[PDB]
Amino acid sequence: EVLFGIASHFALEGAVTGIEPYGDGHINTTYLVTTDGPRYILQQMNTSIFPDTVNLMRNVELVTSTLKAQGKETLDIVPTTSGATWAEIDGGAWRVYKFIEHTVSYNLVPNPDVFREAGSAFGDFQNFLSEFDASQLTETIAHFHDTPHRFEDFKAALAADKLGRAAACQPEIDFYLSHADQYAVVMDGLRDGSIPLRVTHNDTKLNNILMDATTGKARAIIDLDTIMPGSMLFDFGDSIRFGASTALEDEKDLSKVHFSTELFRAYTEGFVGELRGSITAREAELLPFSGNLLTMECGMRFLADYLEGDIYFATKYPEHNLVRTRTQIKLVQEMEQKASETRAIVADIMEAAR
Repeated sequence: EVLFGIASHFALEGAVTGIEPYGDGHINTTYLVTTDGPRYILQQMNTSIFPDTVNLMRNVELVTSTLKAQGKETLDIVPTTSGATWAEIDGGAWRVYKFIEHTVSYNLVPNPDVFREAGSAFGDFQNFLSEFDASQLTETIAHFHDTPHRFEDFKAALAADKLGRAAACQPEIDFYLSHADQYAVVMDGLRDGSIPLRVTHNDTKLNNILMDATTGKARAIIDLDTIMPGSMLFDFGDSIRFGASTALEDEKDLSKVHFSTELFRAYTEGFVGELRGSITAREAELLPFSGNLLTMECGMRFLADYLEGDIYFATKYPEHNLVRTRTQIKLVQEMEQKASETRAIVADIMEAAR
């Protein structure tokens, strides 16, 4: 009823004939708009998590404009009748994207072939943003993949030990404390130039990768809300984290959790295969370690939350964040033990892409 009124705020190119809820997404509230013609995505943005709508949308407008300029499929913002990229409607923030037709998306990594395609999709994304000045982008979530900053947060949670949970998870604590010298590797490289500042997506889960409904080839990267400056190692590393595991983040059975070199190679094949002309030598040699770093970063965040009474991630039971942190530890250790195999894989893929 009011959804129709909202829709009237935007310069749609067909008469609206329907509006209903759409998607698996958690953070935004998404609606599908049917018209006598093209279809649209209408979103009410999360203003609690993303209070600075102007900066968020500016980031999106900059990145999507650059991709469109080059003829790349991306989120196409449908302006308001007054020409803005989003509209304020009763304290609520709303925006419209053209509906990307004829796609499918995956929730979990179904096999290596689809993972390789995820890799190519983000390698492509990076390739065509290779000349975009990433420093124009504002840091929508401060210090998001600044691992030394996360570790400080973790040490604060540990020192406070408000629930007295520390006593129950010393080996997990000691794991994070003992890896302290490794957390600053990529931030240091960004600061001293050895690592290129690039666009980072920061939510590289497959449900944000649209692939063609018929060919299964990557079509577009969506959900651009967490676009920020950073290293592409932050995105690659996190994709490895969740995607190259044989199990879920919260798998209780640790014998069921492994770092798969087969998935690592697949993602790397697609990614480097699209990014070979741009990726630096420093970046390439840090590909395997980026997996370590972002898994440790995610792992310490889970443990910090457990120690803080689970105030950041949703939980379903009391030891949930602890079970999550333990999968991340198990994965990092297998990453450390397979460093030989992973360095070889990268070197081989780097020459194959030539």
